[PDB]
Amino acid sequence: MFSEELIKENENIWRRFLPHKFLIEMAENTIKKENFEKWLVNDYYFVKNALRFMALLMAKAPDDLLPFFAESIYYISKELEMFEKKAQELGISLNGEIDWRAKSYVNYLLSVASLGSFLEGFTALYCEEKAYYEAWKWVRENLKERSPYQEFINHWSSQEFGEYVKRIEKILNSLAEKHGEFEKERAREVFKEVSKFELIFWDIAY
Amino acid sequence: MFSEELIKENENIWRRFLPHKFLIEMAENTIKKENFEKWLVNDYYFVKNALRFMALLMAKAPDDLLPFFAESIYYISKELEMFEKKAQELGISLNGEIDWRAKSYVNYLLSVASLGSFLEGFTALYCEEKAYYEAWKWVRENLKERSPYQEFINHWSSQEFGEYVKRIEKILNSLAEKHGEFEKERAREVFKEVSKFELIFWDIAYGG
Amino acid sequence: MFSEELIKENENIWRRFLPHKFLIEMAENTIKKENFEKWLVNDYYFVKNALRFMALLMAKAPDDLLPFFAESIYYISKELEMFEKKAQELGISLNGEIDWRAKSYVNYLLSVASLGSFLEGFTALYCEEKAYYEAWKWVRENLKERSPYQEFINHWSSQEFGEYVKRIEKILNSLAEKHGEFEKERAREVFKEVSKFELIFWDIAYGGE
Amino acid sequence: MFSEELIKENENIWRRFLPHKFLIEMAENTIKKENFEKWLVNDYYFVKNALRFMALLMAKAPDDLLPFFAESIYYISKELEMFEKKAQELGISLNGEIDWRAKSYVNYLLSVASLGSFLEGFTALYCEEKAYYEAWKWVRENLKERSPYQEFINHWSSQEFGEYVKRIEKILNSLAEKHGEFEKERAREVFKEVSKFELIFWDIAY
Ligand SMILES: Cc1ncc(COP(=O)(O)O)c(N)n1
Repeated sequence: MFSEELIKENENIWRRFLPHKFLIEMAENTIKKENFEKWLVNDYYFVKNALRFMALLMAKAPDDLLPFFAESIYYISKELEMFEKKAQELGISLNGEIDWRAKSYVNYLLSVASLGSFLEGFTALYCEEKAYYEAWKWVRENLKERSPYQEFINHWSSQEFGEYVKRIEKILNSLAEKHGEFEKERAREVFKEVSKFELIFWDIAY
Repeated sequence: MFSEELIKENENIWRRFLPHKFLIEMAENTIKKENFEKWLVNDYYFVKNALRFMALLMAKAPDDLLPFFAESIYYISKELEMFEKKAQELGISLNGEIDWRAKSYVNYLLSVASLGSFLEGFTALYCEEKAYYEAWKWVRENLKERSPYQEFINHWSSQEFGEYVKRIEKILNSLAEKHGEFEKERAREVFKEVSKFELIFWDIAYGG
Repeated sequence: MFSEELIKENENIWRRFLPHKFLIEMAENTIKKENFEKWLVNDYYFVKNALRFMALLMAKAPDDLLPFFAESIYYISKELEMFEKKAQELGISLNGEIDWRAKSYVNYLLSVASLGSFLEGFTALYCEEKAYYEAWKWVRENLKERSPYQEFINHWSSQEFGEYVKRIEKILNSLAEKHGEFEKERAREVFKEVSKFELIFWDIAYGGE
Repeated sequence: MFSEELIKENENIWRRFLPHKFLIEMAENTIKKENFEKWLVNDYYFVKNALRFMALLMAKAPDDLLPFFAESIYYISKELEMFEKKAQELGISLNGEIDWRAKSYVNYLLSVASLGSFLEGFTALYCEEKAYYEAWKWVRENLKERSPYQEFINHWSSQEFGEYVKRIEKILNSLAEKHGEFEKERAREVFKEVSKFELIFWDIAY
């Protein structure tokens, strides 16, 4: 099972954001304002490009995955609304300055979808989604008080998002099955890289 | 208004499918099961790739259009279920051999979305959606009795799809306004080429 | 050996253009001016886009192939001048209407290069180059007398072009050996489809009948 | 004239690398071997990808620009040999770890060629080439003694490279002329972005 494998050889990296400083704070609501606001504007920018990334994947996707991508893009597209509501909730501007670490991650994703194989691309989608599910699972299971950000915690840790993640995992495993060792390694490498980007992204807040 | 200039200039091509023989038979219920089947199999293929085309445009689209694309692709994807459900009811396979004209049209849209400007791609989208809205509207306006294919007639001629087309139209006209002659002429040419594809597609039903 | 496999399973289609009506006429010099002109205008369009197709592959290619693609694109781009020279000498225009079969072949290649795997793309490249190498080689070998289009016959049948084809073959075979059968089948399909396009392209010269 | 306009709105960014600390050390022969080696490994990676960037542009290029792209890609590909021989001589490995700012500049370029318009992409080509032409031309106009890296200084400050830049500039100016103010400003933004990337790349060496 490709998915299990990907997680193992990178458990080392994942262990670093499970939990990360930002999540510990989130859970114990020690987490400061200036920090959340920074994460918000940057992740908002990521989500927008993650939608372009998904749309590029859909264009190269097998016929039988088309319904999946259309539903998934529409589903992920709602996250935008969430970010723009919580921004009119905090009187904060999203059209602000974007951190370099974020553009780096965005551009890497776009390049993979554009020039990489479909496996590498779907592999990156699994990584990124499964990374937020776990990180946010941790925040949920380790929550103390009330977080003025419960909406975000409720979305990425929800059974619904977990089902979405499981659906991706199942598709990924089937794809990998019919692919050789060479192509798998390329995808393994993409997963490693996206794992690093996930870890680095959390530092943007500070 | 760019959308109207596009329509005016390709009027003689559009008049050819408004109505096309296939539409006359749909409206008079004289359509042979054999011809519908061929159109169904080939159009299903087209719909699948039209979604890929849209996904390609989405990735190159301006930030303010991302919501429109996510919604439109989700909306258009429902057509797949419509085709599949209708195929179960008729015991028809959608895995058949695809006509050269269909593959040609598909590969052209894909190339436009991949290598062309966003204006060219969005213009192709408008042409292809507006074309079906007009074609199926004609069918609903001339339908003699209720058709065994009413589901398709209703979907492409509905107020909902009409609003979708209008939404595309508004965006297209705004985009065109901030572009120059050179770029517009490229789009005009794409609109012309897609128009011929739309006209030629109707003939697939009578292939073989 | 993937390359030989590809050829073996499509030998029926290739036989149809080895030789095709157009090649027999080139070889016997029975080729009418009008037929050559139509082929010229359309192949010139194909070559331009074949360059774009190769550039798309280059962008997706492994580091160790960058030099090959740089050299090949430069080499193949020379063909443009070859078409342009010949067109000047014949007082013929290359700005005319392009045949539907040609656009269809071009658009398929660009779709494979953009949305397909690198393997499928490179397989399409091999097929297209290998097809022309064989066709023009047939022409050089059945040429009764010297042709007014010797330039084209020589370029595609030359030892230099054959080396270029052999170089693509060696790269392809080696790329295939590290892929599975699912992905190989995808490429097999592309090779078949490109083969049909090659066979059909020759008919363009007689279009407008 | 588009080119002049691009250079004038980013003039303050350009002055930071005209000269940058790296160029000053190159000119005064005070540059340390560790810093040159890092720049070499990282730029080699950039050159390989710049080639993929150029090929992507070629795929979208107007018919009358195909000759130019074929020649330019061939011309620029020679740089790989230049880097490879220097690395042979220094007993240095090119297969090392590449800085993130480099991969980021690379991925930004790939995204622009993939998803952007042809003008945006060609505006990026001009910026990147023109930036090295001026950077290396500065080093040359300020050289104290003949440098051990004189070969790099000469290739990018050469008449041949300058003619290559001028050829790009002329094509860019014609293109911009037939484009309406909207896609122009889009390209202006890209120029600004590549400018910033050119400036950051010089820091990699340290
Ligand atoms: C960081 C950087 N920016 C620009 C260039 C020049 O481009 P080229 O070697 O591709 O002509 C370069 N070599 N490195």
